[PDB]
Amino acid sequence: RLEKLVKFMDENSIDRVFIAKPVNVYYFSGTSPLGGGYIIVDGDEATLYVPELEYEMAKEESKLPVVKFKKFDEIYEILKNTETLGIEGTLSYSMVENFKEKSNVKEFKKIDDVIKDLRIIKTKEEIEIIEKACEIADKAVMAAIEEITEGKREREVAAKVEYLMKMNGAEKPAFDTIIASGHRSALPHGVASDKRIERGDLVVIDLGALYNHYNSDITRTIVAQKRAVEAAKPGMTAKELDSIAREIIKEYGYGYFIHSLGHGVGLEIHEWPRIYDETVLKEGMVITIEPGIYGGVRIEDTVLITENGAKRLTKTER
Amino acid sequence: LVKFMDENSIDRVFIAKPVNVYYFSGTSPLGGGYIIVDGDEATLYVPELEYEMAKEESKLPVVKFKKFDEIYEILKNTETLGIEGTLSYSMVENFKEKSVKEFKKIDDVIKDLRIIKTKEEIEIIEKACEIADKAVMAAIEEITEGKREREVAAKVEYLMKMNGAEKPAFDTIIASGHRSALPHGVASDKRIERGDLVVIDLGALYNHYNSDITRTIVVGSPNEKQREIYEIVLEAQKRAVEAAKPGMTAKELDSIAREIIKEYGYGDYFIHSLGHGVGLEIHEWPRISQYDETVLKEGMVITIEPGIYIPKLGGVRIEDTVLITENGAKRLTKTER
Ligand SMILES: [Zn+2]
Ligand SMILES: [Zn+2]
Ligand SMILES: [Zn+2]
Ligand SMILES: [Zn+2]
Repeated sequence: RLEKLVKFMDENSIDRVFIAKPVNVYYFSGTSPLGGGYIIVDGDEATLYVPELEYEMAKEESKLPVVKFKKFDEIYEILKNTETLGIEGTLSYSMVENFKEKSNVKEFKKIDDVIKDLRIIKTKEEIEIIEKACEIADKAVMAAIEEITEGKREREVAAKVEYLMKMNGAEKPAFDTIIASGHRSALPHGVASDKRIERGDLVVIDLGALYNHYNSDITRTIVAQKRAVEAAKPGMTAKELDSIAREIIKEYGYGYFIHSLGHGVGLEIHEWPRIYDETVLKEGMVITIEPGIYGGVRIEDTVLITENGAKRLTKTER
Repeated sequence: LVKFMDENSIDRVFIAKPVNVYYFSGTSPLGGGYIIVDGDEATLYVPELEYEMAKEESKLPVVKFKKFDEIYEILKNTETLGIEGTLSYSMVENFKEKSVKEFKKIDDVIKDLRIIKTKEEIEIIEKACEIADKAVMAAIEEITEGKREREVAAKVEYLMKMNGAEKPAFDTIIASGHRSALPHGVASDKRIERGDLVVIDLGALYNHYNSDITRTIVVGSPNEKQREIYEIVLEAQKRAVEAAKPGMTAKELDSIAREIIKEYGYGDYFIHSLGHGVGLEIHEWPRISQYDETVLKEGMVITIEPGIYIPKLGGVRIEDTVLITENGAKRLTKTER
């Protein structure tokens, strides 16, 4: 929503805004050019700037007016003498310095707050896409379980599962597929390796699908989470949600629960909010719920916050 | 880097980009590795649960942290902090508030080091290119009428991983028909039709190093214009590869291919640079373009990839990964053009 961006620009005294992060360029333009895409909001509205190699593709996809540049150096001329330039916190130091030296920009203000507030609430159209990515992720996890046998390498299972996801319409995996067996299960971010699975080992299967620009996330462990999903009644804070699962684990005597309970999922695999965080959970928010004890066990579902509750978008047996 | 720091009055350096962390430490921590150079001594900082693995592999002293916010304390009151140009605005502002009175770029020395590949580096790129070669051959054999572009990409990416690659170097391009007119036409749901030009652009990431190859085919027999454009791109590509040598600038190399395509009347349709550097990243220094004048030197690894793109009709691109040797250039990708 560009209307909310302009409204943010108005009450923070920002003249022009520059957006360069591919995910945010998509969110506001409807297209994401691989070789570079850049939005400038000049007061009232926005336009998409692309290199000539991306012009044709951006033209058929963008809801915004598209103009091509031969040199990136052209953008410094259009933003010349901007008093306050609204930028993403992720914008590189190089680019900031270039705006100061070549465009004579006088001050910079972080536009992160409005992008966070916009992207944190997913529309019905966004939820439909995420549900489809979750369906692909469901199929992939089931395929992984059927493929895990004696002597099989973690990476080989990962490859077949990622092949399955793409054959089912996913652009690519949402992240490096985690398949961790034996002592590797004790590691949370244990990306699949050359190590061979033996009988009696705990195999943590963690994967996601990127489908039509939206992500999914699922973890199953083969050889506490239910209560957290059941408790998420909007109006609740993110910390209070984390408290539920962490309390059960602490009550059993494993309070090993080293990472957070979850994270937001959308155009990126890890986004707002985190489940230290005290954001008020609202309907339309798409989050992850993943408790773990580290031997290693992790159970994770992508969950949608609905009116008076939360529902699982990933549907695989726990 | 230490020499750069002393010359530019840089008290401490902070390196955060994973590829640069790997380049200086010899290890790539799965969570978040960070290098802090204090004068003459470089130290690798890793999350507590990545300490063991980092200690086994790193060529630098390793110190663990529980939280990232500990880094702000270790760079307590450094006047001038040397940073990468890729470092985010948020992080620079964090160093201002939590820790720093001045910031200076260290990009020049990183570029100067990484642009020249060691013999060990070229060996890994060679294997990456062999995998990519096998993938493009598989792609060509896989492409038939009615096949979804994405399905072709799925198969060849699977084959790459089975051949030892960590993952594809970038999102595989299988661009057919009207899609071949788009240089970055990542494989889509589009079904390949008879008479389609099909651009196959892929690469492998193998043991931290990248490869890059493009081949173009026609489904069925090529028509007059398809053959016409193809031969011009082929000529441009061949003549550039033969001309690439030390002493020559990137601009001069780009010009070799650009002048040929312009000669045939397709100058307006060669809508990108001739190529780019390849190493720890798929796109690296130098850029082989009219705007880049870096002198090519021995040990540089670049691509040479001219193209002609006519919208709604299609396009042709042919790309090789090429090493700059003592007296010329050596093709690292070997499949027929
Ligand atoms: Zn996960
Ligand atoms: Zn997750
Ligand atoms: Zn290339
Ligand atoms: Zn390529």
